[PDB]
Amino acid sequence: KTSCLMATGVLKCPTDPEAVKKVHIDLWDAAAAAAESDDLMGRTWSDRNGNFQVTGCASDFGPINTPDPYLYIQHNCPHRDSNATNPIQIDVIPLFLPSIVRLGNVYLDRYLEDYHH
Amino acid sequence: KTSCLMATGVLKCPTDPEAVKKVHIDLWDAAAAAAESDDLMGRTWSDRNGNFQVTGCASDFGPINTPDPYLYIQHNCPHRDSNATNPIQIDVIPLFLPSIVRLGNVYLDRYLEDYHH
Repeated sequence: KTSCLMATGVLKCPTDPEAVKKVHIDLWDAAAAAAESDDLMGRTWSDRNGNFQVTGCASDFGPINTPDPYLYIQHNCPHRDSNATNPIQIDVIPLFLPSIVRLGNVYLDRYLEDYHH
Repeated sequence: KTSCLMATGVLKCPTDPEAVKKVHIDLWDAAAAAAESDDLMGRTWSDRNGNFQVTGCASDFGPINTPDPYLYIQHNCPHRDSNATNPIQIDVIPLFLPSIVRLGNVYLDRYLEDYHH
């Protein structure tokens, strides 16, 4: 049994709008990681407007056999306070095709920790 | 300088129409391979209708600094004569965004060698 996921969105970088373009985005499966299998479900790069869509499938086995999808975003958008450009991990709800995950505007100049703490 | 490519199409498998679904497709850069760098530009999986689109960027350096894109298709479509299910490599024209490569119907039950020879 294999389940597939599609995530879409539009990258925003208010601190440097050029940094929304040509951004490397990976859809990876933490369950596959636990199994030491290829965990890269899908890979895309954002376009000139910051748009992206990435679709991947996963088939897991053993104790953890439900796919656990994440987005890994490597980018050069300077964080608004610190000018950090740290990779951003998005926790993707476990919602599989025919369902599609539309993330909307994805901001690269602010991190989850900023607010959480 | 980085150039990006998008390839789209619809997988067909006349010998087993189920085999168009959930097919792993990689967009890779032979120039990056020559440089021993990550050569995987993009990765997608076909949907329930066999549709796919994959977008990737590449930035090459050294003697071979023009990206040289290919599609690697791993699938279970039985070849019409032999029942082979060998991976299919598509030679992608060096045509980069804003240009998009629309491949149309991509048949998985017949190989380039069949005719060529």
